[PDB]
Amino acid sequence: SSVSALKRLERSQWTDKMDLRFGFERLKEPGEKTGWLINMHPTEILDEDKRLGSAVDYYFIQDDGSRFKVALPYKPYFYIATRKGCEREVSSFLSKKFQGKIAKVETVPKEDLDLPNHLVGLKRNYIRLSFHTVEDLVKVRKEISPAVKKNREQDDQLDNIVDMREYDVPYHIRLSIDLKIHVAHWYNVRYRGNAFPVEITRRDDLVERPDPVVLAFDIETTKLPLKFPDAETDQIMMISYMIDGQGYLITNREIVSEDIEDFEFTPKPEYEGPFCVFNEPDEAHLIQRWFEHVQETKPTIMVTYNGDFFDWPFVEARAAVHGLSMQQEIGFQKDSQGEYKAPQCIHMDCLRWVKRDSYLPVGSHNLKAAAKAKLGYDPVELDPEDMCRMATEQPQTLATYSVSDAVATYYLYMKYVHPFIFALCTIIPMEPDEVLRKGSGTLCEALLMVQAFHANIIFPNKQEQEFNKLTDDGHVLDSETYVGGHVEALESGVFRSDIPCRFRMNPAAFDFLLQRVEKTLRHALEEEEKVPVEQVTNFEEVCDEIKSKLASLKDVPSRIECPLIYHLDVGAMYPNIILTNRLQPSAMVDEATCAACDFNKPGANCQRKMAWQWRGEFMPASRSEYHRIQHQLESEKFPPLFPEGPARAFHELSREEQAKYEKRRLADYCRKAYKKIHITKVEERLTTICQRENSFYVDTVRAFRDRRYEFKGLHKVWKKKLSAAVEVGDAAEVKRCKNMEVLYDSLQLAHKCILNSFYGYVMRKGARWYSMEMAGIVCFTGANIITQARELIEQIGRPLELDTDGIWCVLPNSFPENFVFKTTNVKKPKVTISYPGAMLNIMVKEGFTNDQYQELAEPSSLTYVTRSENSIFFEVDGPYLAMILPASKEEGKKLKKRYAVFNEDGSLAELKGFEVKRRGELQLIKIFQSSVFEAFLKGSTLEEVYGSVAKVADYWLDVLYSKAANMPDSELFELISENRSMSRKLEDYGEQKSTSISTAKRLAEFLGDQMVKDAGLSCRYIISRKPEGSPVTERAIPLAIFQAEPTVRKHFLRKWLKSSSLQDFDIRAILDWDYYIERLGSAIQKIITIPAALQQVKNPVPRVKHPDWLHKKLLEKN
DNA sequence: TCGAATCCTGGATC
DNA sequence: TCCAGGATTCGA
Ligand code: SF4
Repeated sequence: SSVSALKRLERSQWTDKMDLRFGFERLKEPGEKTGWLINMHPTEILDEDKRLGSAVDYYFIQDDGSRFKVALPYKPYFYIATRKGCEREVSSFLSKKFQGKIAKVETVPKEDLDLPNHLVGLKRNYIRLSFHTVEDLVKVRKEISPAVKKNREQDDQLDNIVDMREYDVPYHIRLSIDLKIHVAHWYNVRYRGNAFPVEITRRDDLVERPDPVVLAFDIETTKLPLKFPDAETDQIMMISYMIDGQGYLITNREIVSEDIEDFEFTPKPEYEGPFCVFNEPDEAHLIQRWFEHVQETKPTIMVTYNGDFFDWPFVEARAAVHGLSMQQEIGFQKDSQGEYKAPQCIHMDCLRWVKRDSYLPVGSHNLKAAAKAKLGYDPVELDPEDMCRMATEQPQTLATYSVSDAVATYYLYMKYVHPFIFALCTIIPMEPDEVLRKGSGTLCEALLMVQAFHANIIFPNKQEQEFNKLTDDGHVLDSETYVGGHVEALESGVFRSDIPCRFRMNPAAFDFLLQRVEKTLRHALEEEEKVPVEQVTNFEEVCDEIKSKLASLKDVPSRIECPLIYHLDVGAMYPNIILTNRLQPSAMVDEATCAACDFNKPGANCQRKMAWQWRGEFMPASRSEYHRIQHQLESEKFPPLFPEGPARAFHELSREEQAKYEKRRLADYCRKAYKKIHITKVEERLTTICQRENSFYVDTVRAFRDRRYEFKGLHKVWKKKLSAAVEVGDAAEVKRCKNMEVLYDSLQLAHKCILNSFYGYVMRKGARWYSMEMAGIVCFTGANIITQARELIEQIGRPLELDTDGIWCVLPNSFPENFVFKTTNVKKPKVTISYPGAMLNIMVKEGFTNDQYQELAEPSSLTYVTRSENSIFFEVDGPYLAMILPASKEEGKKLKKRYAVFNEDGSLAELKGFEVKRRGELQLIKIFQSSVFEAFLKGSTLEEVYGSVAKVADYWLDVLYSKAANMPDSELFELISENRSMSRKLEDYGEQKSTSISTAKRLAEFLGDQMVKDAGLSCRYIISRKPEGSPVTERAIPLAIFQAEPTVRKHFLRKWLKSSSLQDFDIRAILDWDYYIERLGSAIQKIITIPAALQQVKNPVPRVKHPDWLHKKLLEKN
């Protein structure tokens, strides 16, 4: 171990060497300094006693370019419980047993959560242990844990030690929790000298923030035609990097036909950067010149795009050929988890953020689309085939293409990413790297621990999953879940602000509105506005108008009228529900606990109970039969992980094989023994939610809720101040106000994201605070509110669409919608209020409001308040110009969200369900889809809308029948092809056949075994016809064949069809034309014809026929 | 002959 | 990280 420690000291020395190369010279001198706490790492440090001890390492940057590092020693600890009266004796045992291997032992009382008679104020002991090094702590934990395990199986001296807690918190987190240290604040640090620890203090009077230098790059390489490049055999053609707004380019003049002149490029005036070209006589000197320039630049942050698959692996695999090592020059390296990470600068990557937090629709994640959407311009693309040749004949064009991804990457990172990561990281104590890479699961627990810590609460141990949980009746379960909410389209069609439609409204329904109007408007003012009604100058006038309009509604219960459209949305419903009932993961107490809580006395108001729906899924085997098969397994013998190891009795096996062996044998038992093997069961359970557990969780959510609204307020203020800076045009003020605006914008979004995360954690597998019932109560009662709204709205008018958290609906144009009250209050003389909002925000109030909120008055008194609180509110979006909602071809099928809607300005304001296509898609259908939406804006009434549609939709179906011979021949390939690409290598597929596999086979005879010989394949193909009735999987032929030499093309065409005598050989004859007509027929069916028939319009295309079921229904009804 | 139940493999921006 | 889509098997 001493040699291992010496190796760790060598690692330390090497890291100090690199930090010196990057100017992160350690602090040595007594004094105080101020700086920005950019990054931190763990490292172990030798003390003045020459004992190696664990430490953490903090990196700072000044307001100038100077930089420094400081290190803190701090001994980790973990807790063990005890049986009664053991603590002193057990302490003497441990200190005898582990002398020199534990540093200190201590007795501390703590707030348990599960201790009976909890809230009277009792608490239990724990023992704290302290260690010099994490190695020794690990080794002692490995020794200790089995002795607890044996006791839990029962549930010398070690038999008395019962439990242990917080044994697995990452060490570099621990410090930040204990010392309140957090990143991207300003800090002030003083070093007294080695006789003292460093003293470190947070600032909060400084808000202006420094700017780190930022660099990004991209790399362009050779490849061989029709395969992926080889890390060992391909070579580099050009490399380009953008830094602080200046572009640099380098290129391989041994490959490029001519050297490149320095030039300039800008897609939009925002994106300023020009470029400059270095040039070199050989490839190796490219990489040497790169590493020299980056060493001289010594930049702190380094942004790439998808740094896993390609770039760093490539530059590494072509370092060794010339004896280079970036792991010496820059000091980057791979790590056990697979990614690249480095001692002193942090590798950062937009793609993780795009995946995790963009909310862009699926399949738009491809770089060009994401850039276009966020940055608002179209970057241009060349086919990766053509680019390799183009190098030979027009270099300037290739350089002008390749440069673009530098600019796009740099500005994407700066404008969107860089405000977000640090701002969010101001709240949550991890490193800027982990918070970007981590999922939203672990992150929220990494916050929540802070609160649990300062409340002095001992953490629970991880909720490791059980195996084959037995049911209450003794059935073997396989799974459990809460019954979800659902989404469906209630009806389908097209709707517009200006085309007549029909309604029936129940004539008695409006009565239940008109008899409550005044109260409702009172609530609408007093609940939301909080302006006293005594300020209102015209309260009666508007109510009298509304009454008259509701009377006009009652006068004609069924009507022909133009429709409105609105979207009703319960913004952030789930957090509000959690705030509304005092749900806490600790507080869903069982009933048995109320056998002991001294507060459970007659007149107790504190019990509150709610119901949720649970799903079982279980096999039919009875409890005695599982034991009967166990008594068969008791005889059996199994091979261990290596058959060279001794064969194991069932006693010796690990659980993860036992469980599968018994489960499969019980399954094969049932498969014969019972007629059906899985039972699915729904059951309704009633749970009690303890109203008086410690409040810290809800107080956390409340704090975040209110802070978000404060920051949105300040963001609005600063956006106004920015508008004033734009008017004044003073660059200094523009700089200041824009930097404030972006700061608040980022911090506001960050709080939104974390607040949405607060729901998703509590269901996650293995989470520390886990409880199925937290999903149950909140989800079910949430869906229950939607049913109330649906039941209310369907009497007034048809609901079109029913979201997870909202509704789309029509209302009749005559229905009252929006009003202005007038008042004396100079703060707000007149106020606008929307009538559906008032209706919903009163209807929810009567049922949902909570009568049972409680809160503690004085810890020593145990006097408690009673209170009521509510925070569900509906919100109204609309109107919208037009809406389209397609329907699936099948009889009565259910759906998933698919719709579109349009703004009055003609923008496609929202769409959903029209995915960007997984696995690739034909171009023709793509153009058809985007084209047809253009038609719907035109037309007078129902017939004329389709009169517009048909005179565009016909245009393609004519082209396919005609073959449009006038069209240039290459465009058909552009118009019909598929680019489906595959990842395995041919022999990985085995004895199998598929369009891809058959393509892989047929292609090879063009050029040989090379394309099978190495991994992955990419191709383009079309469907052949003449071998009719063999399925399409066999009929595909690769496009490449057309380009081949005429006699070879003849030979293979005469082979691949089994065609004996063919004389005509061109795509016009050979295409399986009408297969693509079927592709068209199966599109145009679902978007147009079915909708048109569903609302009784003539079949809008003679060429296509209704699916037979629809025809038989339509003929029966007419 | 016709309808329902069960077990299986793939998905990642490429 | 499990949902969705097709093929196989059993009942009437
Ligand atoms: S229901 Fe009442 S008595 Fe029972 S644990 Fe909760 S607060 Fe205590």
